[PDB]
Amino acid sequence: MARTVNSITELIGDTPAVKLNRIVDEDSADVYLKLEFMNPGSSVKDRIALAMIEAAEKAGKLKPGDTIVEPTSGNTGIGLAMVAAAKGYKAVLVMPDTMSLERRNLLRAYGAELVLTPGAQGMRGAIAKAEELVREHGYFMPTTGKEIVEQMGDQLDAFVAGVGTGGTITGAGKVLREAYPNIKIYAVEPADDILDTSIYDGVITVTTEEAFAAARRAAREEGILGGISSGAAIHAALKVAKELGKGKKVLAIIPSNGERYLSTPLYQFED
Repeated sequence: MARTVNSITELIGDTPAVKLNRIVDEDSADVYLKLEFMNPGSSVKDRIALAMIEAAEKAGKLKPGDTIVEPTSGNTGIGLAMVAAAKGYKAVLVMPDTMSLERRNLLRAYGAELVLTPGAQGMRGAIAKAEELVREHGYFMPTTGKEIVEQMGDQLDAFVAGVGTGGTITGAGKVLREAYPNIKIYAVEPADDILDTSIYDGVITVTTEEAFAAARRAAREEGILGGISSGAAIHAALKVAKELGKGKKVLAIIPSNGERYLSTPLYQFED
Protein backbone atom coordinates (compact mmCIF):
# COMPACT_ATOMS: atom_id res chain seq x y z
CA MET A 1 0.00 0.00 0.00
CA ALA A 2 2.99 2.31 0.55
CA ARG A 3 4.13 3.14 -2.94
CA THR A 4 7.40 3.89 -4.79
CA VAL A 5 7.48 5.80 -8.09
CA ASN A 6 9.93 7.39 -10.52
CA SER A 7 8.15 10.73 -10.92
CA ILE A 8 5.79 12.87 -8.89
CA THR A 9 3.47 12.93 -11.93
CA GLU A 10 2.75 9.25 -11.28
CA LEU A 11 1.08 10.43 -8.07
CA ILE A 12 -1.53 12.41 -9.98
CA GLY A 13 -4.85 10.59 -9.71
CA ASP A 14 -6.33 7.79 -7.62
CA THR A 15 -7.70 10.30 -5.16
CA PRO A 16 -9.61 8.92 -2.15
CA ALA A 17 -13.31 9.31 -1.45
CA VAL A 18 -14.42 10.06 2.10
CA LYS A 19 -17.91 9.24 3.36
CA LEU A 20 -19.56 12.12 5.24
CA ASN A 21 -20.83 11.27 8.72
CA ARG A 22 -22.06 14.44 10.42
CA ILE A 23 -23.34 17.10 8.05
CA VAL A 24 -25.77 14.69 6.38
CA ASP A 25 -29.29 14.27 7.78
CA GLU A 26 -30.51 10.83 8.86
CA ASP A 27 -32.84 10.79 5.82
CA SER A 28 -30.43 11.44 2.99
CA ALA A 29 -28.51 9.10 0.71
CA ASP A 30 -24.88 8.55 1.72
CA VAL A 31 -22.55 11.27 0.45
CA TYR A 32 -18.94 10.74 -0.56
CA LEU A 33 -16.40 13.45 -1.29
CA LYS A 34 -13.56 12.65 -3.70
CA LEU A 35 -10.62 14.77 -2.48
CA GLU A 36 -8.75 16.07 -5.51
CA PHE A 37 -6.48 18.15 -3.30
CA MET A 38 -4.78 14.88 -2.44
CA ASN A 39 -3.09 15.25 -5.84
CA PRO A 40 0.60 16.32 -5.60
CA GLY A 41 -0.24 19.78 -6.91
CA SER A 42 -3.21 19.85 -4.52
CA SER A 43 -6.01 20.30 -7.07
CA VAL A 44 -8.01 18.40 -9.67
CA LYS A 45 -6.19 20.48 -12.29
CA ASP A 46 -3.05 18.35 -11.90
CA ARG A 47 -4.90 15.88 -14.12
CA ILE A 48 -5.57 18.21 -17.06
CA ALA A 49 -2.05 19.60 -16.85
CA LEU A 50 -0.58 16.08 -17.09
CA ALA A 51 -2.99 15.06 -19.87
CA MET A 52 -2.17 18.16 -21.95
CA ILE A 53 1.55 17.49 -21.80
CA GLU A 54 1.24 13.74 -22.41
CA ALA A 55 -0.90 14.44 -25.48
CA ALA A 56 1.81 16.78 -26.76
CA GLU A 57 4.44 14.10 -26.12
CA LYS A 58 2.41 11.32 -27.73
CA ALA A 59 1.96 13.65 -30.72
CA GLY A 60 5.72 13.98 -30.97
CA LYS A 61 5.32 17.75 -30.54
CA LEU A 62 7.73 17.79 -27.57
CA LYS A 63 11.30 16.71 -27.09
CA PRO A 64 13.45 16.91 -23.94
CA GLY A 65 13.98 20.38 -22.50
CA ASP A 66 11.66 22.04 -25.03
CA THR A 67 9.74 25.22 -24.25
CA ILE A 68 5.97 25.17 -24.09
CA VAL A 69 3.82 28.27 -23.86
CA GLU A 70 0.34 28.20 -22.41
CA PRO A 71 -2.24 30.87 -21.59
CA THR A 72 -3.44 29.81 -18.16
CA SER A 73 -4.55 30.83 -14.68
CA GLY A 74 -5.45 29.52 -11.25
CA ASN A 75 -4.95 25.90 -10.33
CA THR A 76 -4.26 24.86 -13.92
CA GLY A 77 -1.28 27.22 -13.88
CA ILE A 78 0.10 25.60 -10.73
CA GLY A 79 -0.53 22.17 -12.21
CA LEU A 80 1.28 23.00 -15.45
CA ALA A 81 4.23 24.53 -13.61
CA MET A 82 4.67 21.41 -11.47
CA VAL A 83 4.21 18.95 -14.33
CA ALA A 84 6.56 20.85 -16.63
CA ALA A 85 9.22 20.77 -13.92
CA ALA A 86 8.86 17.03 -13.31
CA LYS A 87 8.90 16.33 -17.06
CA GLY A 88 11.87 18.58 -17.76
CA TYR A 89 10.12 21.11 -20.01
CA LYS A 90 10.55 24.90 -19.93
CA ALA A 91 7.16 26.40 -19.20
CA VAL A 92 6.19 29.92 -20.24
CA LEU A 93 2.87 30.65 -18.59
CA VAL A 94 0.91 33.59 -19.98
CA MET A 95 -1.46 34.62 -17.22
CA PRO A 96 -3.81 37.48 -16.40
CA ASP A 97 -1.99 39.67 -13.87
CA THR A 98 -4.46 39.04 -11.02
CA MET A 99 -2.48 36.81 -8.65
CA SER A 100 -0.59 37.64 -5.47
CA LEU A 101 3.18 37.86 -5.07
CA GLU A 102 3.23 34.58 -3.17
CA ARG A 103 1.39 32.84 -6.02
CA ARG A 104 4.04 34.12 -8.39
CA ASN A 105 6.65 32.84 -5.90
CA LEU A 106 5.01 29.42 -6.08
CA LEU A 107 4.88 29.28 -9.88
CA ARG A 108 8.44 30.55 -10.21
CA ALA A 109 9.63 28.03 -7.62
CA TYR A 110 8.84 25.35 -10.22
CA GLY A 111 11.02 27.19 -12.72
CA ALA A 112 8.07 28.50 -14.73
CA GLU A 113 8.56 31.78 -16.57
CA LEU A 114 5.66 34.17 -16.19
CA VAL A 115 4.28 36.57 -18.79
CA LEU A 116 1.60 38.67 -17.13
CA THR A 117 -1.22 40.21 -19.17
CA PRO A 118 -3.79 42.96 -18.34
CA GLY A 119 -5.96 41.76 -15.46
CA ALA A 120 -9.08 43.36 -16.93
CA GLN A 121 -8.73 41.40 -20.18
CA GLY A 122 -8.77 38.07 -18.38
CA MET A 123 -8.00 34.93 -20.36
CA ARG A 124 -8.83 36.52 -23.69
CA GLY A 125 -5.86 38.81 -23.14
CA ALA A 126 -3.63 35.93 -22.04
CA ILE A 127 -4.70 33.86 -25.04
CA ALA A 128 -3.89 36.77 -27.37
CA LYS A 129 -0.44 37.33 -25.87
CA ALA A 130 0.37 33.63 -26.08
CA GLU A 131 -0.57 33.47 -29.76
CA GLU A 132 1.61 36.55 -30.21
CA LEU A 133 4.60 34.85 -28.57
CA VAL A 134 4.10 31.79 -30.76
CA ARG A 135 4.20 33.85 -33.96
CA GLU A 136 7.31 35.66 -32.71
CA HIS A 137 9.21 32.78 -31.07
CA GLY A 138 7.67 29.63 -32.50
CA TYR A 139 7.11 28.14 -29.05
CA PHE A 140 4.92 25.09 -28.87
CA MET A 141 1.46 25.80 -27.45
CA PRO A 142 -0.77 22.92 -26.37
CA THR A 143 -9.16 8.33 -15.22
CA THR A 144 -11.36 10.11 -12.67
CA GLY A 145 -14.36 8.12 -13.86
CA LYS A 146 -12.50 4.81 -13.72
CA GLU A 147 -11.39 5.57 -10.17
CA ILE A 148 -14.94 6.40 -9.12
CA VAL A 149 -16.28 3.06 -10.38
CA GLU A 150 -13.58 1.25 -8.42
CA GLN A 151 -14.37 3.24 -5.26
CA MET A 152 -18.17 3.18 -5.49
CA GLY A 153 -18.22 -0.43 -6.61
CA ASP A 154 -21.60 -1.78 -7.71
CA GLN A 155 -23.67 1.29 -6.80
CA LEU A 156 -23.67 5.04 -7.46
CA ASP A 157 -26.87 7.05 -7.76
CA ALA A 158 -25.62 10.56 -8.52
CA PHE A 159 -22.40 12.33 -9.47
CA VAL A 160 -21.84 16.00 -8.63
CA ALA A 161 -19.07 18.30 -9.87
CA GLY A 162 -18.42 21.99 -10.39
CA VAL A 163 -18.30 23.46 -13.87
CA GLY A 164 -14.81 24.67 -13.01
CA THR A 165 -13.63 21.07 -13.42
CA GLY A 166 -14.77 21.25 -17.04
CA GLY A 167 -13.72 18.24 -19.09
CA THR A 168 -13.19 16.11 -15.98
CA ILE A 169 -16.98 15.95 -15.77
CA THR A 170 -17.26 15.45 -19.49
CA GLY A 171 -14.78 12.55 -19.38
CA ALA A 172 -15.85 10.82 -16.15
CA GLY A 173 -19.46 10.78 -17.31
CA LYS A 174 -18.84 8.41 -20.21
CA VAL A 175 -17.38 5.83 -17.84
CA LEU A 176 -20.00 6.40 -15.13
CA ARG A 177 -23.08 6.06 -17.34
CA GLU A 178 -21.73 2.73 -18.67
CA ALA A 179 -21.13 1.35 -15.21
CA TYR A 180 -24.26 2.92 -13.71
CA PRO A 181 -26.88 3.23 -16.51
CA ASN A 182 -29.36 4.96 -14.19
CA ILE A 183 -26.94 7.52 -12.72
CA LYS A 184 -27.84 11.22 -12.74
CA ILE A 185 -25.01 13.73 -13.28
CA TYR A 186 -25.20 17.32 -12.03
CA ALA A 187 -23.03 20.27 -13.01
CA VAL A 188 -22.75 22.88 -10.26
CA GLU A 189 -22.40 26.57 -10.94
CA PRO A 190 -22.01 29.94 -9.15
CA ALA A 191 -25.23 31.88 -8.50
CA ASP A 192 -23.35 34.79 -10.04
CA ASP A 193 -28.19 16.45 -35.44
CA ILE A 194 -29.47 15.22 -32.11
CA LEU A 195 -28.57 17.24 -29.04
CA ASP A 196 -26.09 15.42 -26.83
CA THR A 197 -27.18 15.55 -23.19
CA SER A 198 -24.73 12.89 -22.02
CA ILE A 199 -22.46 15.34 -20.20
CA TYR A 200 -25.03 16.25 -17.53
CA ASP A 201 -28.65 15.70 -16.57
CA GLY A 202 -29.14 18.93 -14.65
CA VAL A 203 -27.48 22.15 -13.57
CA ILE A 204 -27.47 23.10 -9.90
CA THR A 205 -26.99 26.75 -8.99
CA VAL A 206 -25.45 27.65 -5.65
CA THR A 207 -25.16 31.10 -4.08
CA THR A 208 -21.81 32.17 -2.64
CA GLU A 209 -23.60 32.29 0.69
CA GLU A 210 -24.72 28.67 0.40
CA ALA A 211 -21.24 27.68 -0.76
CA PHE A 212 -19.52 29.39 2.19
CA ALA A 213 -21.93 27.74 4.64
CA ALA A 214 -21.33 24.22 3.33
CA ALA A 215 -17.53 24.48 3.14
CA ARG A 216 -17.32 25.97 6.63
CA ARG A 217 -19.48 23.21 8.00
CA ALA A 218 -17.57 20.35 6.35
CA ALA A 219 -14.31 21.82 7.62
CA ARG A 220 -15.60 22.05 11.22
CA GLU A 221 -17.58 18.83 11.33
CA GLU A 222 -15.70 16.49 9.00
CA GLY A 223 -12.19 17.93 8.91
CA ILE A 224 -12.55 18.34 5.13
CA LEU A 225 -11.18 21.77 4.12
CA GLY A 226 -12.02 22.77 0.56
CA GLY A 227 -12.02 25.96 -1.47
CA ILE A 228 -15.14 27.92 -2.41
CA SER A 229 -16.04 25.81 -5.44
CA SER A 230 -15.85 22.91 -2.97
CA GLY A 231 -18.52 24.40 -0.73
CA ALA A 232 -20.79 24.70 -3.75
CA ALA A 233 -20.31 21.03 -4.65
CA ILE A 234 -20.99 19.97 -1.07
CA HIS A 235 -24.21 22.01 -0.90
CA ALA A 236 -25.34 20.56 -4.22
CA ALA A 237 -24.46 17.01 -3.12
CA LEU A 238 -26.41 17.41 0.12
CA LYS A 239 -29.39 18.82 -1.79
CA VAL A 240 -29.42 15.90 -4.24
CA ALA A 241 -28.86 13.47 -1.36
CA LYS A 242 -31.99 14.64 0.47
CA GLU A 243 -34.15 14.02 -2.58
CA LEU A 244 -32.69 10.57 -3.24
CA GLY A 245 -33.13 9.52 0.38
CA LYS A 246 -31.74 6.59 2.38
CA GLY A 247 -30.05 3.62 0.74
CA LYS A 248 -28.80 5.76 -2.14
CA LYS A 249 -25.27 7.04 -2.86
CA VAL A 250 -23.97 10.41 -4.07
CA LEU A 251 -20.37 11.35 -4.87
CA ALA A 252 -19.03 14.87 -5.37
CA ILE A 253 -15.69 16.30 -6.47
CA ILE A 254 -13.71 18.49 -4.04
CA PRO A 255 -11.35 20.33 -6.48
CA SER A 256 -8.95 22.05 -4.12
CA ASN A 257 -7.90 22.69 -0.53
CA GLY A 258 -8.93 25.62 1.64
CA GLU A 259 -5.29 26.34 2.47
CA ARG A 260 -4.96 27.91 -0.98
CA TYR A 261 -7.77 30.38 -0.27
CA LEU A 262 -7.00 31.77 3.18
CA SER A 263 -6.99 35.36 1.91
CA THR A 264 -10.53 35.13 0.54
CA PRO A 265 -13.68 35.71 2.65
CA LEU A 266 -14.28 31.95 2.81
CA TYR A 267 -12.35 31.38 6.03
CA GLN A 268 -12.21 35.04 6.96
CA PHE A 269 -13.13 35.60 10.58
CA GLU A 270 -14.04 38.57 12.63
CA ASP A 271 -11.27 40.07 14.82
